[PDB]
Amino acid sequence: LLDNLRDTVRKFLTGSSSYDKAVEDFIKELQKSLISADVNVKLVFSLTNKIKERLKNEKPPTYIERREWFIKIVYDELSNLFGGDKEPKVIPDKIPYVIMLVGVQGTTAGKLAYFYKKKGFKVGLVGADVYRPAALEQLQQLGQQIGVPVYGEPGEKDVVGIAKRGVEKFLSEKMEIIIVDTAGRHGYGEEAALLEEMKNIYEAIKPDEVTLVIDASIGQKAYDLASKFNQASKIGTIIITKMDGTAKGGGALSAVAATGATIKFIGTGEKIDELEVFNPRRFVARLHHHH
Repeated sequence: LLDNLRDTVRKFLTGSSSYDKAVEDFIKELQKSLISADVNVKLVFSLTNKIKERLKNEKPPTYIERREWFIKIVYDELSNLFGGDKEPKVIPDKIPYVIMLVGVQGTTAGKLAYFYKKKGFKVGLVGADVYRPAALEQLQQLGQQIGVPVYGEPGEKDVVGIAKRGVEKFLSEKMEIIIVDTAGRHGYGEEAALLEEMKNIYEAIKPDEVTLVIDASIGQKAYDLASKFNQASKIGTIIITKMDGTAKGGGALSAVAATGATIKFIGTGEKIDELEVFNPRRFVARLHHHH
């Protein structure tokens, strides 16, 4: 989406036709690209109308070209569409810190532990995603690869029992950050039951933070789950993964941003270090035409 917007911006800036037509052409392409990115049409409509409004009430400051000013407003609103200028708190000031990852069926846990280990923390991983049999093995592999301890119980399906014993074990070893990987028995469209199912695990572990992992490929359909999730607790955060393996990342981000939830990290690639702290302003700044 942003890479495509980059070319649209370029065509706009290289003053080809009349200003008015240039703007019209640009807005149509923006609308089309956003639609293609699975952004809710209502959000697309509101975004372009807000851009057009600001453009009529805010003349360019002196010395600033009209076309440069237009784009500046476009970048500002794109950032807003994704949540606005906001830098999340990624370094906990409470040790030990227990993070419970949750989400629908279908690396993030390993990436998160890697992120914190690189920051100098003593991390412990708990593999409590029993539904997926390969999950535990995979986790143990990531853990071995990054030098982070992984607790797990082969064949065990009592997710709550695993999480409790795992957290208890790491708390005893005086780990600083403990990440519990869990999944869920439901998918998108069954949010009510999904969240319900989360409660039991949460009560047994009493995590300091609950992080809902969302695959960017779900696009705008992530709205319902994110909305109910964020209202469900005061300690909830979200991670959007596989942003590069889909064209619907814009829809997922905008859908989640529409709930006001805190998107702390975004998963870019499949590599262990491909997890970045997310800030809509910085996310949108990557494609600025002046660098």
